[PDB]
Amino acid sequence: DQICIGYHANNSTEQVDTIMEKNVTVTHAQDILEKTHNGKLCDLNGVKPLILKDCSVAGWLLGNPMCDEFIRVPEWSYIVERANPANDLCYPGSLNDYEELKHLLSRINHFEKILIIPKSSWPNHETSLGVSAACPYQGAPSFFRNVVWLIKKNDAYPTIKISYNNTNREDLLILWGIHHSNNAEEQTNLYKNPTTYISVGTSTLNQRLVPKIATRSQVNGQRGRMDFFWTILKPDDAIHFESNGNFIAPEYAYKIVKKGDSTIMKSGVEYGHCNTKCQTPVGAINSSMPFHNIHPLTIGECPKYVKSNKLVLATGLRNSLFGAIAGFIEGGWQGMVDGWYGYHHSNEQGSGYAADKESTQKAIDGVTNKVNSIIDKMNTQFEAVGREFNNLERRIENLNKKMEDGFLDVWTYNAELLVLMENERTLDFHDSNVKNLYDKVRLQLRDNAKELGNGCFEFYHKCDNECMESVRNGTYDYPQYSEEARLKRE
Amino acid sequence: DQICIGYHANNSTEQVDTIMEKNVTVTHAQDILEKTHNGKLCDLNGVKPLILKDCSVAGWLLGNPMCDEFIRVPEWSYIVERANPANDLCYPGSLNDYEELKHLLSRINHFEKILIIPKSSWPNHETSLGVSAACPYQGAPSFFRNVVWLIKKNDAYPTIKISYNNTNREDLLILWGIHHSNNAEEQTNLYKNPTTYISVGTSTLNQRLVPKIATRSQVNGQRGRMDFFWTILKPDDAIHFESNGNFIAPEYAYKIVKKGDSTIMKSGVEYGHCNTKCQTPVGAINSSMPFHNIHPLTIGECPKYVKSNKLVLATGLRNSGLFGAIAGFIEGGWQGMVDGWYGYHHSNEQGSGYAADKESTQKAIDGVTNKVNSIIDKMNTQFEAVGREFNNLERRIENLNKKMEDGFLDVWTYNAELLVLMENERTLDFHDSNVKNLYDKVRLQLRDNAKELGNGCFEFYHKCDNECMESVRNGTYDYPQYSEEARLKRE
Amino acid sequence: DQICIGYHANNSTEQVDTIMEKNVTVTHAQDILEKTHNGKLCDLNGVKPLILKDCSVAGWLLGNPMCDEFIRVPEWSYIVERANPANDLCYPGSLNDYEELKHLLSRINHFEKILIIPKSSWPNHETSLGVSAACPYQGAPSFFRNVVWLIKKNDAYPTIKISYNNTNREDLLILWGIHHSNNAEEQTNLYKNPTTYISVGTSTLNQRLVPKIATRSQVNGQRGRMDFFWTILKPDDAIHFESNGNFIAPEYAYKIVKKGDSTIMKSGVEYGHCNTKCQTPVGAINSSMPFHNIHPLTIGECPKYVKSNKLVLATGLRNSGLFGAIAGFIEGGWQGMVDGWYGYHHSNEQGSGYAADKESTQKAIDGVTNKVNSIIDKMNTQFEAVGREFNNLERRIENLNKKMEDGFLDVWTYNAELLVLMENERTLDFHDSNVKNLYDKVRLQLRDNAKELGNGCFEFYHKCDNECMESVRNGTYDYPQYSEEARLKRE
Ligand SMILES: CC(=O)N[C@@H]1[C@@H](O[C@@H]2O[C@@H](C)[C@@H](O)[C@@H](O)[C@@H]2O)[C@H](O[C@@H]2O[C@H](CO)[C@H](O)[C@H](O[C@]3(C(=O)O)C[C@H](O)[C@@H](NC(C)=O)[C@H]([C@H](O)[C@H](O)CO)O3)[C@H]2O)[C@@H](CO)O[C@H]1O
Ligand SMILES: CC(=O)N[C@@H]1[C@@H](O[C@@H]2O[C@@H](C)[C@@H](O)[C@@H](O)[C@@H]2O)[C@H](O[C@@H]2O[C@H](CO)[C@H](O)[C@H](O[C@]3(C(=O)O)C[C@H](O)[C@@H](NC(C)=O)[C@H]([C@H](O)[C@H](O)CO)O3)[C@H]2O)[C@@H](CO)O[C@H]1O
Ligand SMILES: CC(=O)N[C@@H]1[C@@H](O[C@@H]2O[C@@H](C)[C@@H](O)[C@@H](O)[C@@H]2O)[C@H](O[C@@H]2O[C@H](CO)[C@H](O)[C@H](O[C@]3(C(=O)O)C[C@H](O)[C@@H](NC(C)=O)[C@H]([C@H](O)[C@H](O)CO)O3)[C@H]2O)[C@@H](CO)O[C@H]1O
Ligand SMILES: *[C@@H]1O[C@H](CO)[C@@H](O[C@@H]2O[C@H](CO)[C@@H](O)[C@H](O)[C@H]2NC(C)=O)[C@H](O)[C@H]1NC(C)=O
Ligand SMILES: *[C@@H]1O[C@H](CO)[C@@H](O[C@@H]2O[C@H](CO)[C@@H](O)[C@H](O)[C@H]2NC(C)=O)[C@H](O)[C@H]1NC(C)=O
Ligand SMILES: *[C@@H]1O[C@H](CO)[C@@H](O[C@@H]2O[C@H](CO)[C@@H](O)[C@H](O)[C@H]2NC(C)=O)[C@H](O)[C@H]1NC(C)=O
Ligand SMILES: *[C@@H]1O[C@H](CO)[C@@H](O)[C@H](O)[C@H]1NC(C)=O
Ligand SMILES: *[C@@H]1O[C@H](CO)[C@@H](O)[C@H](O)[C@H]1NC(C)=O
Ligand SMILES: *[C@@H]1O[C@H](CO)[C@@H](O)[C@H](O)[C@H]1NC(C)=O
Ligand SMILES: *[C@@H]1O[C@H](CO)[C@@H](O)[C@H](O)[C@H]1NC(C)=O
Ligand SMILES: *[C@@H]1O[C@H](CO)[C@@H](O)[C@H](O)[C@H]1NC(C)=O
Ligand SMILES: *[C@@H]1O[C@H](CO)[C@@H](O)[C@H](O)[C@H]1NC(C)=O
Ligand SMILES: *[C@@H]1O[C@H](CO)[C@@H](O)[C@H](O)[C@H]1NC(C)=O
Repeated sequence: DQICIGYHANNSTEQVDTIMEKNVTVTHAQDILEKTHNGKLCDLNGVKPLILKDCSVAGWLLGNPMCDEFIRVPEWSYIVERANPANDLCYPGSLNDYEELKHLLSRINHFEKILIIPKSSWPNHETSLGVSAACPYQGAPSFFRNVVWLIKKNDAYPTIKISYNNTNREDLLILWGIHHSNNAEEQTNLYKNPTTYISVGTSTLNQRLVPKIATRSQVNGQRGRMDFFWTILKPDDAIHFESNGNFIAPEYAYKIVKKGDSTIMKSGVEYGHCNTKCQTPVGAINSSMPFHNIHPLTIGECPKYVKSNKLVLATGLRNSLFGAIAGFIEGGWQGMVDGWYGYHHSNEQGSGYAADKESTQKAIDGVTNKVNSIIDKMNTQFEAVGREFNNLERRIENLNKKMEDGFLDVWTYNAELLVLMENERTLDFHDSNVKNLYDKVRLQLRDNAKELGNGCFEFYHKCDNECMESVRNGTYDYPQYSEEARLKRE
Repeated sequence: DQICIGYHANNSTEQVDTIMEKNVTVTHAQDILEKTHNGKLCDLNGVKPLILKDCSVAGWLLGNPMCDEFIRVPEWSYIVERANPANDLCYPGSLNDYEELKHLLSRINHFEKILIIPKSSWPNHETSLGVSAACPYQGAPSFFRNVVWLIKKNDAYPTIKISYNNTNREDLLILWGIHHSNNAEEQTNLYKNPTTYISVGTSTLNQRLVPKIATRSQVNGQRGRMDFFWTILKPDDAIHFESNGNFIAPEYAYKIVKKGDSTIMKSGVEYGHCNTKCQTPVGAINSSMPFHNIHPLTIGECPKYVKSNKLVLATGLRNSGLFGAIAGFIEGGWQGMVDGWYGYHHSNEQGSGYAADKESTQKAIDGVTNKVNSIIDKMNTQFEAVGREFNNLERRIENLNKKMEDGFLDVWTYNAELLVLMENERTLDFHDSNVKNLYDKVRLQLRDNAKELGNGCFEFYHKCDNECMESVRNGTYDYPQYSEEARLKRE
Repeated sequence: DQICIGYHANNSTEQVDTIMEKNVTVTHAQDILEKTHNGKLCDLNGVKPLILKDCSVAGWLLGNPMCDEFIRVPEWSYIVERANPANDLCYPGSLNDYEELKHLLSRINHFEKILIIPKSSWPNHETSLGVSAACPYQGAPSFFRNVVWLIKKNDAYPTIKISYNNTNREDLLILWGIHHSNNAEEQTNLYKNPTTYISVGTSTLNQRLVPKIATRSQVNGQRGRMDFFWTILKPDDAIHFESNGNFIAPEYAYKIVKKGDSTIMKSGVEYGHCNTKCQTPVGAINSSMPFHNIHPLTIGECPKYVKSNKLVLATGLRNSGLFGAIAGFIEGGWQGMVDGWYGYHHSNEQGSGYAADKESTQKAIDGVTNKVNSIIDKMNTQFEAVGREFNNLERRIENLNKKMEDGFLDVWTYNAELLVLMENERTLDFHDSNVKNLYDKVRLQLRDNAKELGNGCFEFYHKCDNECMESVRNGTYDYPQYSEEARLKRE
């Protein structure tokens, strides 16, 4: 002789945060943040990266004799470099526009080394005495591999005139250099002429260099210096050289065969023989969630980065404002396993739990729609990129550093605020549905039943399981049971 | 004998989107996105722009013999330049700090050309014979028109000392240059002196230049090069020149008569003899909408730019919820309902007809109207993109500039879309509650004198004419006077 | 017989704004925007700042004879410098990499000046004739105090070879310079040799300089120029000099003893004897509010800067979707009620008095405060502006810097105003729901023993005293015990 309505409860212990409350327990939830990595360096889509162990970019390109296992390299997906490489320019000096060169290296996937000037093209100079103790090889003085140090022969240094014509179909990378001597006497011992120069000219290049003879402090046990330069040669251009002395000549060059997407990564983790689709300087990520907090700089197809600790979305009602879930209904039911809103009946034939599948489905579609919307709306988000600056560009370096942290905080704020508000609306949405269900039954049985305070109703007239289906379907005939009602209400 | 409550509906098919639902049909809506353009270039508030057809900025300042239609130029509003101009420095070379000069040129709206150093000032050098085949004019050798190339006369090149003292009350722009020779023999053929120099000095400038002699590849048929420099002279300063050879001397200069706001646009569209108030590289914009999606770079008064495809607001009821009235115990709207969003249908014995609830429609009208205005005002301040240029060796800075401007357009696009989704959700429920409140207001006044059907209508126990049913819509329904009569019929 | 329902009211006149409506009057509201400053410069945390009165950073480091008040300085917290320092570089010239030096100075809190090259280490050269009328001192020619201008003694200028080794366990700052003559004749008078050079070399430095001789315009009273350079010498490193003319030798250097956080401020305000925790160029702020609108650039712990004019958070309900309770079906509030926000008034035969409801006012107060704290917590991290300087030929980079920090301020301003406007709308709803939810509880329990009247209160046909009728606030009522006589009470 009773019909009652309620909601479904379970053993869940998930907890979400709203604007006005924290640690609220819900029946069903799913996390959307990734916090784990494998702690290794692994292949990107089946292509091994290029790992420069203890060499800088300059040491590899100029051919530092100490680390020369990189004489020939296959294709690479990205470049890995340590924080402070040990083997760099061995003879003290510098490389002009070092940072601008490394920006070019981030868009190249393959190099090919070719020989452009054989050593036989220096008949009137000495090509075998350019060794130095600052660049040792197996305990003996040596020098760089891709360049030649020319000194006088038979007490003379005739002027040099040479040219190269690019006949390939790709661009070339060329490097040369100049030497700064110590004193006037040392200048004549190496190159006979007392005043020297170097001039280089292409279709867009025009240069002249003069040595600086002065006194400097010892670096690696030497007081001399060497400066290096580079350029890109077009497929049908030519380059011309001319010098009197202090010249470091090119021997080998690089062809740019494949152009693509890559990065230079600073890390110290070991190679681990894997395959993956997302890589970070601290490890690899394998997940399908839309957010992660591992590291700001990544390569590949990755989830977006936020500086958060947790991000949980609620997909169920409050576990056990229209005042229905908390009030008029003390708590949920464990017996109603199937649905989310349902009925409980008390009858002479028996009792049981029944669920309203129609209203249950409407809620599932409504919330699943919302969840897929949050993933979509955050598709476009700031992606960090690495840039480098030298010691006299501190102003620009600071400007770059603040711009990237500025966007990181904006998107972290947006993600955290969005989760908080949608966790609140979901809980109100579930509450409203149960309130509307209560009214639907109430309007049908206008006077044939009385309210019992809680969700239950007690019937004036006697009925069996049949008209239980009538009320829940809405097919309750008020005039049919109009009699047997006034008699009870005596 | 019977009264009922309902809401207004029509035949519109406009659709909007909320956070929880998509393709929801509404009675009324509003669009806030502009997606059309003229496809032409027009005057900005009545000032014609300056079109450099196949001529670069450098080819216009230094007078390239081909770009001779720009000798005299009136006032302009903005400058239009093609992507890859054909006519540029004809003789091979470069212009120092080209990008910084273009940044300065974006704040100037008029110029005037004056003759600072007449050609009679050089009586011991050859003013003619400075032509070349790299700069042709009507099939004959020529040279830049705003500078002069000086060559030896009578096998001698005396040293030059000259000065100019600004007295025009406005700033001046001056250009000069140096020539690099091919070989040693060429140097003596033209200038007669083996070693040369150029020195220029002002209150803030101290410069010395030396030619470089080397072998270079052919460009435009010539292996020589020419480099040019520029400076700005304050209203009462002076400039001093001294040279031994290889000197390209100034002849004309520009006065900065007018200053203001301008820009340089890269486009290929054609002039349309029209007028406008907003201009984009792809066309002009006529609209009053808050947002647009034509192009990120604009000039003039313009709506804000977003990278979206549709933005529709909702200002009406859902057409055929949280408060369970619009689609709950009220099944649907009334087609015959006009003159009001919410109202009552009356069906007494004297007659039957519809009616409208005044002062319930009006509050909803005022409520939604203020919501729209607040959204427009809150988005007045938005990031505006501006063009900048960098050379081949500034790739790191150029990359940094591009990422900054794309980052801000992503943020503001996210803000605009989120606001529209949320306010649409509130508006739908705002209409839902107002119907529910009206339904409850009648139920309390009526009390037990009527029996509620359960569909949104009430059936009167006591017979009541249009006068007392008008009193229900007054809210002056007098329960006691009809209370006793309804009793007897109740049984 | 009567027990009505109502809500608390007072005489407040605070106003808040929502999305739907502006100037809503509420009982209690907070303010979270600070708008006052003292207008003086104070000590940051008990450390007085360094105030350069009429000098520049260059004038202080290279001792300008006028700026002799700053010969020895104590530890500072930040540096104050006027807009256009009058005393700067008495002898016309320039300082190389000026802006990069100032950026380095922003992370230093203390210097110590030491002597490295005594005057006695210059025999065979003249050390007392290097004075000029451009640096006047007490109306008699003088020169910078940290460098020496060397002139020929007898009629010769022997070459110089000097070296210094850093053995101080701390980094050093060293300055030197070169002099550009006016004429060949003037060159021989000061230094006998006609062709000169300067060579400087460290572990990471390799430089060579040559004078430029030309005619220039008069700045101050002189046509000569001087160029100065600087470097940082790491511990256990040496610097080597060599020249034969036009050399401005170092005499004093600065040690870097304390590193930390500092800044350089462009202000014209005056020093007042006070200490603070936040400092702006306009004044000092002393408050606990979350936001402020004084100035973008600050130092110390400070509220976040926004560009708004008013940020008021509503905390109490309005004073005399929308659940119909507060403004409808309950006309106005109660002035007499003071104990809580919501409560029950009663009128028994014995007397009439107001009462209060706990567990309801408690949850409303608990809810509102949690919302306020979460707003403040969510704004913990926000963009903070820093100062940077660029010279005259870096206009593109300077414009880029301005647009970036302007864009971030508009983004964070938008978030603050949007967050407030939405929570104001939600809060006024929250009180409305509580009023109606209470009304359901009382109506539900008195199912038929009471006759609802529609004004918010119930009339019991039945009679019982304060022990029972008031016993309904506790939530305990026995329907059966009073059902019989209520049923027997019929007409
Ligand atoms: C105290 C003293 O004078 N000692 C002499 C040695 O010089 C000392 O040791 C070297 C390592 C430096 O630290 C010196 O500063 C120091 O005083 C001297 O060794 C030779 O000194 C000369 C000085 O100019 C030079 O450094 C020599 O360098 C070589 C080298 O690297 O070993 C020799 C190479 O063959 C040569 N390569 C050529 C010719 O292409 C170069 C070249 O000389 C310079 O690099 C040019 O800049 O490097 C160094 O060996 C010793 C003689 O063996 O005599 C000691 O009395
Ligand atoms: C050597 C050969 O096979 N051909 C000779 C011509 O040179 C060839 O054609 C020219 C266009 C270039 O491509 C050369 O590289 C090529 O070998 C030669 O023509 C003259 O060549 C000289 C080379 O220096 C020079 O280019 C002359 O060009 C002019 C010019 O630009 O038009 C002539 C002008 O009158 C002169 N102007 C002044 C102020 O004197 C300029 C100027 O001297 C230079 O630009 C300075 O850098 O040069 C070109 O006519 C031909 C005649 O000698 O002989 C062919 O055998
Ligand atoms: C009309 C005329 O010719 N007047 C001569 C004076 O020059 C005039 O006034 C000076 C201030 C300048 O404005 C000149 O451009 C102007 O014509 C001349 O005064 C001296 O002129 C010389 C050369 O032009 C030089 O500036 C002198 O400057 C001094 C100074 O400041 O007083 C003199 C110092 O002793 C000297 N210091 C050293 C270390 O030598 C420097 C000087 O600048 C150095 O030579 C470095 O450049 O400063 C200036 O007094 C006057 C001399 O008798 O003759 C007038 O006929
Ligand atoms: C580099 O080699 C190219 C390629 O052969 C040469 O330029 C050629 O010049 C000849 C002369 O008429 C012509 O075949 C073409 O103008 C060029 N060749 C091609 C295939 O286009 C020249 O030797 C060098 N070019 C430069 C610019 O130095
Ligand atoms: C440019 O000429 C003007 C006008 O002669 C110079 O300005 C001053 O003019 C007054 C007026 O007689 C005189 O004191 C001098 O002729 C000038 N004095 C000064 C201090 O400049 C100006 O000198 C000239 N420009 C320069 C820098 O030489
Ligand atoms: C500055 O002087 C110090 C102390 O004399 C020098 O350091 C010594 O250098 C020599 C030669 O390299 C070594 O044998 C000593 O062991 C060093 N002593 C110490 C305490 O480091 C230093 O080299 C000098 N500076 C320079 C760059 O010449
Ligand atoms: C929420 O619950 C977790 C789990 O114990 C706890 O660590 C955290 O402090 C709680 N937060 C609050 C505000 O109680
Ligand atoms: C990623 O994780 C999934 C789930 O365990 C697994 O099936 C897949 O093999 C993993 N891929 C890699 C490359 O580790
Ligand atoms: C909404 O309507 C658009 C346009 O008619 C259609 O392309 C889209 O698939 C619809 N979305 C859904 C969820 O039906
Ligand atoms: C711009 O649009 C309006 C209508 O929006 C139209 O009346 C007007 O003629 C158009 N052209 C100009 C120049 O305003
Ligand atoms: C309706 O109410 C108004 C009071 O606002 C009154 O003036 C008017 O006479 C009423 N109409 C009828 C028919 O009673
Ligand atoms: C709200 O009231 C203030 C106080 O007088 C007034 O300045 C402001 O204009 C009012 N705003 C509106 C929208 O009425
Ligand atoms: C700021 O104001 C408070 C409260 O009036 C006061 O106690 C405090 O001393 C003030 N701070 C300073 C630095 O004067």
